[PDB]
Amino acid sequence: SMLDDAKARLRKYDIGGKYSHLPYNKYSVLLPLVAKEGKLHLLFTVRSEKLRRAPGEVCFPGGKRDPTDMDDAATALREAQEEVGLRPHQVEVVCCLVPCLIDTDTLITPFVGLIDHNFQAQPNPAEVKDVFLVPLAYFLHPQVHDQINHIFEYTNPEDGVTYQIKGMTANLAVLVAFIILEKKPT
Ligand SMILES: O=C(Cc1ccc(F)cc1F)Nc1cccnc1
Ligand SMILES: O=C(Cc1ccc(F)cc1F)Nc1cccnc1
Repeated sequence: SMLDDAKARLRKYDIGGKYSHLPYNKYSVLLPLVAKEGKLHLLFTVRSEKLRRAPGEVCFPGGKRDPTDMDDAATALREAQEEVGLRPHQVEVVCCLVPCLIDTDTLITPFVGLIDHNFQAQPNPAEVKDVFLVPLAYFLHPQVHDQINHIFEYTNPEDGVTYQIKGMTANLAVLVAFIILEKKPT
């Protein structure tokens, strides 16, 4: 099946807890996969304009590890719940992808999660201005704009709204699309 095939592909790239004890400032993100209309999608947030870091930017749910978290996956799930109302029973964490090093002292660990089909996002407006889906296949043929760094522009056909996706968030989206969609019979 589509979902069994996606999880099987993802597991091959799982680094697990290999880098998780290193003494960094630690953040986790959840890359949330949603199956709709017979295709996989990624769920993104638009950060509230109120926030200190990166107001109004597109990013995956996530945040800084805190002492309550049993592990890095728990960080991702806790933050996703706070930001978009995703409950732990509504997500199956499939793997941990390559972590992202930033600022010399920070490690961001991405987890891919399969999201229940009955989840409906409840954006927490103190943190999130918007939540939207992009089909995973978009990231194989994105609409690229150079600002010199590459920015993806995605227009939602349901409403005509255009979102800009860039940086780590864009990079991770492409990685997940490659992992799941490469080398597939039609
Ligand atoms: O903050 C994140 C994830 C993240 C992205 C880059 C980063 F460097 C660290 C991180 F935790 N996600 C979020 C937070 C608040 C509202 N909507 C999304
Ligand atoms: O789908 C959306 C936003 C949206 C809803 C209708 C629409 F017409 C356009 C849109 F961008 N959000 C979401 C939330 C939870 C799970 N899966 C998708």
